[PDB]
Amino acid sequence: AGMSLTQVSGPVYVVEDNYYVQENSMVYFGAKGVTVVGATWTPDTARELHKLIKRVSRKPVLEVINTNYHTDRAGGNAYWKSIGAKVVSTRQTRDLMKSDWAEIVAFTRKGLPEYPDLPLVLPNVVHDGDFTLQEGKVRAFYAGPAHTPDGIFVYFPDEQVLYGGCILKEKLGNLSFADVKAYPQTLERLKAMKLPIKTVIGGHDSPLHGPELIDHYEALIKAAPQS
Ligand SMILES: CC(C)OP(=O)(OC(C)C)c1ccccc1CS
Ligand SMILES: [Zn+2]
Repeated sequence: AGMSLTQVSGPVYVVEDNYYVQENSMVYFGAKGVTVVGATWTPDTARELHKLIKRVSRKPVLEVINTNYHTDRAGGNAYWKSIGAKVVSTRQTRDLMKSDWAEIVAFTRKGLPEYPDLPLVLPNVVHDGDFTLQEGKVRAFYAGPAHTPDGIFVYFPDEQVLYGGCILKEKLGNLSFADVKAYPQTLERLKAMKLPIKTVIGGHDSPLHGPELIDHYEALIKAAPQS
């Protein structure tokens, strides 16, 4: 299918969004409603994700997290706002989105001319620090710059699942916005937290991995240009 929504553990599901360049996002089915982690590429892909959600749960979509300011993590925002879901980010992500959205949409369309010229849609719930959702069962945090300056991690402690959005993946991927020397330092700050991790969900390529995806990407970026 163009998009799939599949249980990884308990209430934690992975979205494989095969539109444009494959991106993987998360959904958490909680007691009061649904939390989406990663808005998906466009308002249309967001609507496609919502369709899949409605086949699983009648509970409201409460909030959607933009794990960075880029089009693959925030492009769906217009749709999520339109259904009354909160759009959530750090302040840093929101500030970078305000200043740089036009630039990232242009960059996206250079690679994907078919991609729409999306107007800016900013988060309406902005956090100054780390934050949690779903009674502490979805835990968002900043550990430094990597693929972008602002990208955050989201950890699901009950299921021992870590999502890093665009940070963790199988191939080097986009380095155009990356802090190549800081990237492994961020990955080491992450590992030093000693979070119990059974599963890492990569944000591109095939999603399902163990904790070693962190080490895999770390080794790749330490050999990359500008390392
Ligand atoms: C700004 C966007 C999100 O990144 P991107 O230019 O998207 C291309 C146009 C598909 C891109 C390029 C190469 C590898 C991965 C990605 C996604 S992080
Ligand atoms: Zn990405």
